[PDB]
Amino acid sequence: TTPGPVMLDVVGTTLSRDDARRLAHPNTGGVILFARHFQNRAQLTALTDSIRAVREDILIAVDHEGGRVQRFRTDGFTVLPAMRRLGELWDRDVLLATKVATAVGYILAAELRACGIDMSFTPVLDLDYGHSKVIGDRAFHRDPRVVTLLAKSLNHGLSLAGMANCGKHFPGHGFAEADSHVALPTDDRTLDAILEQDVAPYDWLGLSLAAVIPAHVIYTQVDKRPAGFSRVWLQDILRGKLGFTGAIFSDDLSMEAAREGGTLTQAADAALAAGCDMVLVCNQPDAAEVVLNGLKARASAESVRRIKRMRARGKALKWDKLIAQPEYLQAQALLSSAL
Ligand SMILES: CC(=O)N[C@H]1CNC[C@H](O)[C@@H](O)[C@@H]1O
Repeated sequence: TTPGPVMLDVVGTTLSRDDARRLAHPNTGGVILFARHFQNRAQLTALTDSIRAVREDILIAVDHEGGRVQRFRTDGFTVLPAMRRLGELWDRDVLLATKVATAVGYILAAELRACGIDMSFTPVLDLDYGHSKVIGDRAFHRDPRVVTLLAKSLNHGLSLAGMANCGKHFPGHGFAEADSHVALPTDDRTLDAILEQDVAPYDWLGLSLAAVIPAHVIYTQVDKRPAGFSRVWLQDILRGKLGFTGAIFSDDLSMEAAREGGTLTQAADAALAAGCDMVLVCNQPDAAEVVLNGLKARASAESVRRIKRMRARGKALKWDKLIAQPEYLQAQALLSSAL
């Protein structure tokens, strides 16, 4: 089988029949995991094994950014710094910050792969304007050039463990005031101002950028539709102007900002019509199931190529080997000392 366009979640720490029904649905492409899905490493590994036993082509992801966004923080998962801490380190020693960024990405990726997870929805490329509380310390730095090179260094670390990446929230959640979880944010700048600064890391990363999540933010001088529902942002700018060929994942359609798109099924249709390859529907698996069964038909072949490319590459070390690996051990020591 081949992956569908919907990324949803499972009900708990072990798979239920309802989960297995949803996982088997042709429109399912992925699972996103949250803190409630984690008791310990052994339980998590068994959960991801069982998910792949139902659907072998499934993508498994998690939000592991560090700082305030890190779902697994116990039983041996390394608590990672907020990305803002890396920008602060850069302001003292640029080269060391890049070295530390790579170590963070390697630890991050290697620990997740040891538990059977394909990817993390990282890095945040939002610029640290200071305007956005929802982003806040999740942003690397104010300067798009600095964001770019730190994110690139992080992504390199991810790649060393065979893990891809996902830049977010395109074209930038950093300038807008409001929190898209609970309201619909706006950004009234010109297209050109947005392109010159907030979009610049997406453009400069080139092949070091594997995927994008777009913001549920309305950029009122560019398009009346939030970015994740906007063909202007997703096709004209991202695919067109930037020539990006990686996967586009919608931000979570359960977020309040996304009700600007309609019922869940209507919003999903709109995100995919706009240019998302996958849509996230989090924290309401039965509503996700209505989406799975109601989605309007579309061409998906181009999307499927991109989705398959998000699967982790090559073999991962299990925990019992990772814990003795000098590279892993070295990275741990560097993170400890440098911050
Ligand atoms: C704007 C914002 O913080 N969105 C987050 C929440 N929605 C879906 C995922 O959990 C995560 O990757 C997103 O970054």
